[PDB]
Formats: sequence, structure tokens, C-alpha cells
Amino acid sequence: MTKQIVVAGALISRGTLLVAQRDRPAELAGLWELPGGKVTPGESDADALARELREELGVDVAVGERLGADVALNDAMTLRAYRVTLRSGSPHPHDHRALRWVGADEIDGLAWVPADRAWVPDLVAALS
Ligand SMILES: Cc1c[n+]([C@H]2C[C@H](O)[C@@H](COP(=O)(O)OP(=O)(O)OP(=O)(O)O)O2)c(=O)[nH]c1N
Repeated sequence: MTKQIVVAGALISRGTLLVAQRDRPAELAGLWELPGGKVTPGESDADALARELREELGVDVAVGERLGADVALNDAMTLRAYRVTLRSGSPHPHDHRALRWVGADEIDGLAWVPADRAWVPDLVAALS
């Protein structure tokens, strides 16, 4: 068996990180994540992530290098983050409850969705 991929983006602008507050499902609603979503059939990781961020945030990004380690979300799925940079737009929460730009001092204490917490040191490092 092979695992489905979920891609997430670490958008850093002016030394701060975009985080996004989920509105669904109930178990994650109110918690914060790196925005992204499931890769659909035929898509590269970059294609999927750029599409998700265009849909969720209304921005065009360039997809860069991996950020941190892959995370086993559950027995079916693997979550991967990439550094992304803003080419065009201001993020807007189409799907999320809220967005926030956070600096290094606000990464550890943020109410992360459980899976994304694994990336805290990587995110702090990328910001420092
Ligand atoms: C983007 C993302 C997603 N995560 C989890 C939440 C879900 O259990 C699964 C899929 O993410 P989701 O954002 O729901 O993907 P969608 O593509 O929007 O899901 P569909 O409703 O299936 O389209 O990954 C997660 O833990 N962290 C994170 N940064």
C-alpha cells in the first residue's frame, strides 16, 4: 500500500510566517495550520500546493524546498510541508476562520493542529 499525500505551505514574508485557523472538521476547527490540502490524481506536490493556496488564500506562490520532516497523519496519509514565497497577492481567509502572520516567538505557543506541531523547530529556524 502507498499513502495519500497532503501538502502544506510555509509562506514566509518579511521574516514572519503565515498561519491559518481551520474551520473544519470539528476536531480541528479553531486550531492553526500551515495551509494546504490533498494532492489530487496527476498532480505534482508543487502543482497541488500552488492550487490549494490559490483556492484557500487567493495568492500565487512559488514552491521551494521541503520544510521539516514528513508527518504520518494517520495510517492512510502523509503530510509534507514546503517553503513557499509570495509572487502575487495578499492572503485572504476564503476557507479558514482567520489568518495571522507570526514571528519566531509565537510559533511554539500557537494552538497548532496536532500534526503540524512537529514542524515548530523547523519553522523557528526558518524565521531566525
Ligand atoms: C493542510 C493540512 C492538513 N492537515 C490534515 C487535516 C486533514 O485531516 C488532512 C487533509 O487536509 P485538508 O486541508 O482537509 O485537505 P482538503 O484537500 O481541503 O480535504 P478535502 O475536504 O478532502 O478536499 O490533512 C494537517 O494536519 N495539517 C495541515 N497543515
